[PDB]
Amino acid sequence: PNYKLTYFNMRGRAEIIRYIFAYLDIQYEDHRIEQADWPEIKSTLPFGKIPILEVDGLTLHQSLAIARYLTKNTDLAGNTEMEQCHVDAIVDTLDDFMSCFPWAEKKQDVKEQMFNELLTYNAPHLMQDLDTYLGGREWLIGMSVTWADFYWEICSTTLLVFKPDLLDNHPRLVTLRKKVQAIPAVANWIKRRPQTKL
Amino acid sequence: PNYKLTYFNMRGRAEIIRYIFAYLDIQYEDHRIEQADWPEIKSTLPFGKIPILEVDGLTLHQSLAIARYLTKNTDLAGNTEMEQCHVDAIVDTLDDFMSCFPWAEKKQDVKEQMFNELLTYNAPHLMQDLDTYLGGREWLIGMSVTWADFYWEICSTTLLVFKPDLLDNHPRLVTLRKKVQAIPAVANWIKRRPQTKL
Ligand SMILES: N[C@@H](CCC(=O)N[C@@H](CS)C(=O)NCC(=O)O)C(=O)O
Ligand SMILES: N[C@@H](CCC(=O)N[C@@H](CS)C(=O)NCC(=O)O)C(=O)O
Ligand SMILES: [Ca+2]
Repeated sequence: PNYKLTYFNMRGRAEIIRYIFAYLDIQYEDHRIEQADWPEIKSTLPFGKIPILEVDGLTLHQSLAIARYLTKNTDLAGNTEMEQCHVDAIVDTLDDFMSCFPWAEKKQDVKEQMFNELLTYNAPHLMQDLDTYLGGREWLIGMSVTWADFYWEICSTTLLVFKPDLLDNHPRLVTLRKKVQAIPAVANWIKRRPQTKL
Repeated sequence: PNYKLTYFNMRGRAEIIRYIFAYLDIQYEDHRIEQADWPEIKSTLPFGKIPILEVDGLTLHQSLAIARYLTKNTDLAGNTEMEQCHVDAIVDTLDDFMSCFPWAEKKQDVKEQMFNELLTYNAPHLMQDLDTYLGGREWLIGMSVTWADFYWEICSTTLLVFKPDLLDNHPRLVTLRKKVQAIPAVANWIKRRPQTKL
């Protein structure tokens, strides 16, 4: 299918889709817009947010809805309906946390206050729950990689930008990150993707 | 299978699951805990959050992941892969807005203020996008009801508590609510469920 992904020039919420495309070896147009041209584009979107994915002329929105759409019927979805639920739940737990950060907050003091609060108090709790959830298993769900593992690596990458010691008490969570980055298709994407802070 | 839903005594984030069980005529244990129970209950949750749904001894978490699990292979899921994605997208768009509210804010003054600002300055834009999206169609996605419709009725019910005139400019969104509330199984649940503010 003819795929065109539109988002800002950063990993952000579109990265999970980019990882899926890479892993599945699916060609697509990685359209990155400049803030200057956002106002215009925004007015043409049903819900005015990005990323959006155009599939054979049909527009889809919501990054995780799109990610699920692309992984259905693939080895990244989960081996059973229950496991598929586990995958969706891990992704939503991660999304919930990342969404707690005031990324668009212009008030620097208010922004820095919340970032520090989330990173200092909340993050450690989440890392502990994830570590316990993972246990000694290779991947978060089942016996093989799922897009939930992808999302973990993606979300943790951004968290580490602000809190480098985030995983110092969780070697198992570090190893999971490396296991994902070691996947040939993923490693290739990470090596060629635009280098952006977020 | 045996089902046990655990949540507080309120509609909140568990209601979408309760609607699905009602619609599908599936028996389940609707376990409602008291605040005093929280410390003990929380110790058993994978990520310290509710609702959770126990299925034959195994725990599922994240309300929407659970809702998606319960509707798979049912008439509430969406008729095509594309429509299933639209259902997911609308649900996430609604969930995104609901999550903007400071439900746990201790200071009532600041909480009330933020609520009023969100319902006055932001809600209108979302209401218009949803109305435009629905157009003159009977349901949000496809030609029959989906859980996205259930989620609309559920979220709007709570929003209307704080902003009674929320839908005065959108009669079509009110009609959608009524149609969902008119579904026999749903109507019966709405009439018998514990009456709570949220
Ligand atoms: N939960 C949505 C988030 C949509 C969202 O807020 N996107 C941001 C970019 S990270 C954007 O569109 N912001 C520009 C704006 O709101 O005008 C998703 O996962 O796609
Ligand atoms: N996005 C999650 C949210 C889970 C959530 O935050 N649940 C709240 C109750 S509405 C809770 O467990 N809060 C306890 C806490 O924040 O410690 C869902 O839909 O299940
Ligand atoms: Ca979400």
